[PDB]
Amino acid sequence: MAKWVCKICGYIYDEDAGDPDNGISPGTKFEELPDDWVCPICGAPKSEFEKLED
Repeated sequence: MAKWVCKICGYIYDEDAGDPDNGISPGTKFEELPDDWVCPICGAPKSEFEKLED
């Protein structure tokens, strides 16, 4: 699945891994994350992520 980078800190949201410690099971697409989900490292909102693809 896709990877998304936080433009603030460099954390990678990997859809294959999810974010289970913050309530997100593996295989959750970025677009399916709750509107209130934030970067687990720096707290950046979803707006600050960019998908890693051309």
